[PDB]
Amino acid sequence: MYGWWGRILRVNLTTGEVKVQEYPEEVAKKFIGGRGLAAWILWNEARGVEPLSPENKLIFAAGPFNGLPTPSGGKLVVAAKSPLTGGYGDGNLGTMASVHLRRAGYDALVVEGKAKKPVYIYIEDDNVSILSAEGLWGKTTFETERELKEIHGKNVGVLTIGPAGENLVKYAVVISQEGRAAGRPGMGAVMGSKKLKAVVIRGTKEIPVADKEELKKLSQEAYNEILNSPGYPFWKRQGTMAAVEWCNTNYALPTRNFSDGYFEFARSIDGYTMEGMKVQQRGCPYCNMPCGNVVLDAEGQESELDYENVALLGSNLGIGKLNEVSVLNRIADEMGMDTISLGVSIAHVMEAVERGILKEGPTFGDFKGAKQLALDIAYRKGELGNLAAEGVKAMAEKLGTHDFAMHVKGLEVSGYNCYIYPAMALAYGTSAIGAHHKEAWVIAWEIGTAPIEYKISYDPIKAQKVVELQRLRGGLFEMLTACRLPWVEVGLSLDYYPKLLKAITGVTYTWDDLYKAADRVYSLIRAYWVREFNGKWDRKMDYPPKRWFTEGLKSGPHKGEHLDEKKYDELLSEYYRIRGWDERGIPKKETLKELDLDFVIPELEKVTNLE
Amino acid sequence: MYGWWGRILRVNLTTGEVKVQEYPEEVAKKFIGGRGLAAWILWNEARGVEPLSPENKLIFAAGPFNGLPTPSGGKLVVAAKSPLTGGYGDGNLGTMASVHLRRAGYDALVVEGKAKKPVYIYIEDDNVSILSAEGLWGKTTFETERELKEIHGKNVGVLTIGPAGENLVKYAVVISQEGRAAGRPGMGAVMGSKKLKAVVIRGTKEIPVADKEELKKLSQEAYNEILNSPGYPFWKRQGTMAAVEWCNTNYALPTRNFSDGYFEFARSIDGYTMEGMKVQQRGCPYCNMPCGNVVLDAEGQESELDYENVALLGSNLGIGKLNEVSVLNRIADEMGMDTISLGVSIAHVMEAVERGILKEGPTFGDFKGAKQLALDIAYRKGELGNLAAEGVKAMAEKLGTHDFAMHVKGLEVSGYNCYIYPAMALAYGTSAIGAHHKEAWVIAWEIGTAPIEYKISYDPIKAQKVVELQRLRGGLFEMLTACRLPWVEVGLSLDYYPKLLKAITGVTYTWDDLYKAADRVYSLIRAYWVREFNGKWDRKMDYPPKRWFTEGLKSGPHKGEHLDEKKYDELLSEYYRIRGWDERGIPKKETLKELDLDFVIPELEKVTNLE
Ligand SMILES: O=C(O)CCCC(=O)O
Ligand SMILES: O=C(O)CCCC(=O)O
Ligand code: SF4
Ligand code: SF4
Ligand SMILES: [Ca+2]
Ligand SMILES: [Ca+2]
Repeated sequence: MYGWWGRILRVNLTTGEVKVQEYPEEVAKKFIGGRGLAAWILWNEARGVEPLSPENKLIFAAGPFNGLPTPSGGKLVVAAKSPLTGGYGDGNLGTMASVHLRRAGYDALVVEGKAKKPVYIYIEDDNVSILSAEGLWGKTTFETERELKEIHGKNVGVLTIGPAGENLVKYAVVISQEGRAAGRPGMGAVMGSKKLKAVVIRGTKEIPVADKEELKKLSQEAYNEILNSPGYPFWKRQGTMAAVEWCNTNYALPTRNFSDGYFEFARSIDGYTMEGMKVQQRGCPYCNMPCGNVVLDAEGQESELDYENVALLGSNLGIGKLNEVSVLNRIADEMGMDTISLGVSIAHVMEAVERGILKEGPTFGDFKGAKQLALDIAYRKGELGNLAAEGVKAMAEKLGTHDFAMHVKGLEVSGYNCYIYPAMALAYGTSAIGAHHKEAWVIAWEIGTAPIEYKISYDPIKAQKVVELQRLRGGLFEMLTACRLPWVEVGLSLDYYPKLLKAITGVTYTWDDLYKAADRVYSLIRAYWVREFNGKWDRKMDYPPKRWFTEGLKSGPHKGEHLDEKKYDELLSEYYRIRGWDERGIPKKETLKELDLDFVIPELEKVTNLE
Repeated sequence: MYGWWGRILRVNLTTGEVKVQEYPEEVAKKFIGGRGLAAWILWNEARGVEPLSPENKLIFAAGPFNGLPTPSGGKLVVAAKSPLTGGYGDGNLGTMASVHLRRAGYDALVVEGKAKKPVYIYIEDDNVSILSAEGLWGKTTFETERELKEIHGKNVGVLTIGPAGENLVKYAVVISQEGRAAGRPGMGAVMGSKKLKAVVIRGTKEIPVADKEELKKLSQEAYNEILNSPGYPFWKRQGTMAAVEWCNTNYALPTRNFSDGYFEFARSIDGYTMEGMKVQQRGCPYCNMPCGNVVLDAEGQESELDYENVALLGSNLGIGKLNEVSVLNRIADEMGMDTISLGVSIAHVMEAVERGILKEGPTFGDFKGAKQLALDIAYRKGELGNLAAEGVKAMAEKLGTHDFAMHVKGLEVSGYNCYIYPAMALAYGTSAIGAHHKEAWVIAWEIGTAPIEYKISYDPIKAQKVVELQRLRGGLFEMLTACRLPWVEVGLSLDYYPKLLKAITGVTYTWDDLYKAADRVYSLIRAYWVREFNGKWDRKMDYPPKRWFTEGLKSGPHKGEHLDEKKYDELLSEYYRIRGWDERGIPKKETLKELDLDFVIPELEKVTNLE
């Protein structure tokens, strides 16, 4: 067996039992890795479990690309049943832990149970142990990783959670190297519910490879294709930050709880303001086009900036100064919570406060009051902070404000306002983990321009586009698992991936093999959702926030414009038609059979009727 | 089996293998523990090994008294074939690591082999792992323990080495809780040769006790006896620091490399001075008469003072200010090196400079120069720091300065000058592990007074009092293992020890049983020494330094007075007669049998002729 090890590391924090599970090579070929392997595990071992209970499974999954020198192939998926959405959840993050876990001899690490006291998992090749992390509990993500490296060395990958993960904030995440995050859907809350403060990994093994020479040829070429791409220079300069100006110009910039797609102070928080505030640039393992742009915030501290971070904590909050948005950004990072869901919950609170619904709380443009709430959420302090720490869906039900609750399936909407973008909106509505642009960032295509550098329409081909993209971004790249930006941003030929896959594993994968493998994962995940919800499911699940229907842009040539229900409903049906799902968004027995997901039928039939 | 677990933890740094060896109940009954158990182990497992080679065994041996609430019973022994002496070496220190080791289900821990990189041993009950310490190597013992506690919490026992151990300074020791130390013969240099930086222990298990009620009552009774003894108030004030004045009053205070027994500036480095420089008081686990007195040094740094540290690093160096001696004290502690051997090796250099044998180096009184040499020794900087790091015996061989080399068997002499004290001289000459006062601090009885508050004679009864003292100090107390000071200083009845042992292990030990056990340990160790010295051995190995025979006190009414070789030789013969040894200091066959050491005879018989 090449590329894959065929081994999964298992740790039971309740019994302290540690073992290695071997899985069949055909499971490897079938799901490839990352989100593929993660969905397989959660389907079998996370049936009906309470998201914050010890029975839920915290999965750290890499793919055949990880552990090896591959173009930006230092990513890693973190999956578990989501405490926020209640369905399947996962996220991705770059980290040397990805490299170590795999050189250590594992394709994945599954964690179950819950320790009696704060602990952290230590892995050094075959030497794996559960140690006390009692002295760490309470410390930021930055400090925890720092102290751990001060004991074990620099040659390690470290995953940690901040006070927000410990306090179980629904959108808490897992951090690494003061900047990389993963698990918007509560993966950090799960890691916290298990009394797991961190994971430290070091691996020195040689990962078996089918064609060593071709792996080197391909990698060198792909690396050089990046270096020589026309978009490399501007990418190096602004990274994902270039989307601020791009979204504003196109009215896709979330402003004041997505009330508008235009922000008057966008200049004071864009890639050009960022550029003049930069003091350092970091990146993920094996990446030659780093985009972890570090600036200094209004308090002299370092903040690693990303577009979604700034849009959600900046324009979305009505804050027009980047060094102040940078302060909030850093907090989210050390407290260990999702910048996106955190910004949407705060933005939600500001609107509600302004509407007279909430009596105490910050308003838009209120940096200080926003900074106090971000911290109050991190430590669940007081009534207001504890509520917002539950997310907008939960918060909405309590405050009775479904009106301006920007989420889909329970996950807060990303940094793209879609009042006039059917495809991107469909993208958000159909995301396998909930509202996210992860799997399908189609607004760029739908518009015709890209940050690296209009008449609405619900054309059926858009649903086809959203599906093709999801195969690549929500499928291939999440199973490899490598970075999509090289391809997305600087245009690296995708033809490199099936070839690298064949060089590493020895197995030929055609593009159809991949779309199928990708579609298999999408349906299995959709099935997991349905089963967990006990059959209570239908198309509305796949609907975008209702605000994009009842109101429209508040300024610009498209003022007043929004999305149309009837036409969106058809776009979706078309989507379901392509995927092979009924008008409830549930996969059909024929489709599941097609994708080798037969074993899923008996389980779903017990909760609803299949077609 | 009660009291003892009959279990020994084995860690092989080389192969990483970790197991638990079960040892008989007669072996426990026979050797009781601590030093007893360590000698049995070293005899069998460290046969012909290089003290600094991977084959050497690093032992952390506890005893029936450890892990349980026994009066000042938080001690622990550290043993291994000595790098400085080449014979059996060991030390003792008070540390929570003594309690936690036993509460984890082990009587002792035996490290063997050598890690391929800086590592530390982690123990939490049955969970034992060899972790990376690459980020710790190079840091002071103080910093190492603080950092590990910041990770695993305060509720643990940590044992560490400083750069002196790391660099293999021959008199390198193991440190704990900033101040507590063990292993003068270079236990720290053995820990370092294994690339072992520390040991973190935590125990929660409940130890099997034959009579739980008796143990309680006996202990409650022992503590009160301590609390009410007349010497308690003063002991709380000066600890062992009261020995400076008393030693100066008796011409026993080592001054300028043992050149004299009186120091004109003894007052500014005495217990009353210390008393007015005290900012904190610490102690070992389970002791109600703490004696770790903390002063602020010349540099404002906390320093834990003990008589021996101040005597060999102060008056012995000719340094008369206590805040300056404390500085050298702290350095010893944080670098991980025995204050005694460090001070004697330095004084030796100082005397060597003054006499012009050495062209460079500090002189008596030169604090700045002594501090620099001390730091140069720990880091082995320069020809001088390097030579001095070898100890006076080796240094002397190099400089040809055998005349003022204050050691016996390679181990440097303690803080008691014996120009006119035949018993104490015999104590140093026969100390099992080489020159030390641990096993026989007879000088107080020989004078008729003690610090807690003269005619030279060689009465053969002096050889008896030494053996008697050794049975208790170098035996019982190193086997239990508990602190001897509550008995020595405040006078707690020695009758609690046989009853407590009985209440713990269930066995009834009579004082003759104990005297026999201690004697077994003594003949075994001598056996070890002779065997490892390849039969090359004679009575001179038990002789005190030449200086005390060919020179005398330089001041006071005893001016000019010294020791008579002939009359000492006679005292040694009485010692050998009592112990049942030949005129060569080697145990006699009938003696070995008598002590159940028959298995020693065939082995020694291979290197010399027995009697
Ligand atoms: O700006 C973003 O958040 C998305 C970057 C492009 C991509 O999602 O691949
Ligand atoms: O002052 C010392 O160093 C010795 C204290 C008494 C003893 O050794 O038991
Ligand atoms: S492009 Fe950015 S996110 Fe992707 S691997 Fe490189 S540094 Fe990481
Ligand atoms: S008397 Fe001193 S050395 Fe003995 S146990 Fe107490 S604090 Fe420790
Ligand atoms: Ca980031
Ligand atoms: Ca001390």
